[PDB]
Amino acid sequence: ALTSNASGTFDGYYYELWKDTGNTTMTVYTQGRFSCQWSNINNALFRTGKKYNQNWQSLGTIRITYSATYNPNGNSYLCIYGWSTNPLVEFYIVESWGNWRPPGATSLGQVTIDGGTYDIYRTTRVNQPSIVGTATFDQYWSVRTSKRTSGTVTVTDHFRAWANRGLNLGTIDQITLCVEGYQSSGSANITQNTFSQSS
Repeated sequence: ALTSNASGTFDGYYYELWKDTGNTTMTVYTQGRFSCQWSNINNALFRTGKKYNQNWQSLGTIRITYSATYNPNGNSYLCIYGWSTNPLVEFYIVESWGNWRPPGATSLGQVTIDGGTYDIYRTTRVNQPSIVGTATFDQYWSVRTSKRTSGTVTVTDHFRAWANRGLNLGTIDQITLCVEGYQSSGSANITQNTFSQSS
């Protein structure tokens, strides 16, 4: 299994274990499935998905049908997670979480997507880790009003919802199903992470 920062591809899916400090373990299976557990960490992320390198406006419709056994014991998120470049943006579509509903910022409004209600948020990170090294960038968020651990997320619908509220994206680097933890412990087993892209 993976226990230190690592990334790669398996069965057609990009995978990555990232953490600053702490005990982490991740096992990647076929079809984007993966298991992970963490403890004594500061910040850790476990994820599998697809890379794109394409402007979000031309991706058409991207839907992710996922299923997960999610058992955080503290601060944590189960989410769709990815990056954009030009501008550099780290984005989240939070489906479930631990003891704290993220992200601790002013809501920019609510929208209904895939049958669920989500609050939209913008946050900023100064000199933090990123896909291109230490950098300062914004984060865009869609956070469900209630927890869900299985279903379908029309990622491009969130992109549009964000765009309509002034949160602009550029070239999408990657889109993934991710389990994040913050100063907590927990375990999770992603049993389905299917991508569908049509125009």
